[PDB]
Amino acid sequence: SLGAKPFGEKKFIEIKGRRMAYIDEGTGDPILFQHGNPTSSYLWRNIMPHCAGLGRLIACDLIGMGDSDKLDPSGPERYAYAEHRDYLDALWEALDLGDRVVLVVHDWGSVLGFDWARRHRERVQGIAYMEAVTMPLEWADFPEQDRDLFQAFRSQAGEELVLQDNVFVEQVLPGLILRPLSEAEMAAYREPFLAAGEARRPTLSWPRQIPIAGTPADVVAIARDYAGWLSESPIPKLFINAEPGHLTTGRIRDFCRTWPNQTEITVAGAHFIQEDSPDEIGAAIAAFVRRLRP
Ligand SMILES: [Ca+2]
Ligand SMILES: [Cl-]
Ligand SMILES: [Cl-]
Repeated sequence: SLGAKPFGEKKFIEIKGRRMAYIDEGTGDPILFQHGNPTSSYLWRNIMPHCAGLGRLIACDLIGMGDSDKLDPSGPERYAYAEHRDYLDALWEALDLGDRVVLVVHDWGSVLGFDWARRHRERVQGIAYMEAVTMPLEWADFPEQDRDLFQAFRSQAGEELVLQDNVFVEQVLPGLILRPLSEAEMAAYREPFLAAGEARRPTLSWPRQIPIAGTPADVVAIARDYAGWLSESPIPKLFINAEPGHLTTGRIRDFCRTWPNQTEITVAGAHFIQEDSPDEIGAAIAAFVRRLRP
């Protein structure tokens, strides 16, 4: 169902001298849920219950996000993709995931998850993805009404928009969910980001890292790498398409629809589709996992 209550209890682990927070419930092979910007493990709260008893249910808060520690000192050079990956790689190593992981990814969680999967192909049993970065982007893939705002994040105006005014959390997030959020739901999303300034840096560093029109060159290459790999990998896949959807439409959806061994369903939603169709998403992922783990 819908609901504002989180799934399980937050656990904490020391990684590269910082505390990272994660949910880890049940036993068996992991079903690993990865949020992106500006969200947290909370994004998956009404989806994870659908996988009850199908394995070990895990949702990690990225560094600087959810209940995970802020980097100190933070600044414009902090929270780049490479830095997030170092912390997540280390957390995933520490969680002892074994070699039959099912990944469930969204947004920046898809860039991180697709990259990890390419680098650890032998350990990946299945990949479920939605509203994901399926390949390097051009401004033309970028939803038309988002172009000016994201270009602004990727300019000097970004600090005032995000660090001062919390635009990603307060405007982009509800703007890309079709149903109205409750007070409690917004409270959960704004909590990691209540303080103006560097506390909000991850939500600004992320839009600056999106691989668009060749920049930044390092994230473009990582995305180019996994796009080529996924288009050839026989690993089973579940593509959860959205209507109207947002990011994974047009060219980049045309692209991910060429991926082998893929089941697709369509659900209602824009970008943060977890808030619009949690039960349909959860049911689809559960069915996917059941078939992978008969
Ligand atoms: Ca809305
Ligand atoms: Cl095993
Ligand atoms: Cl972003």
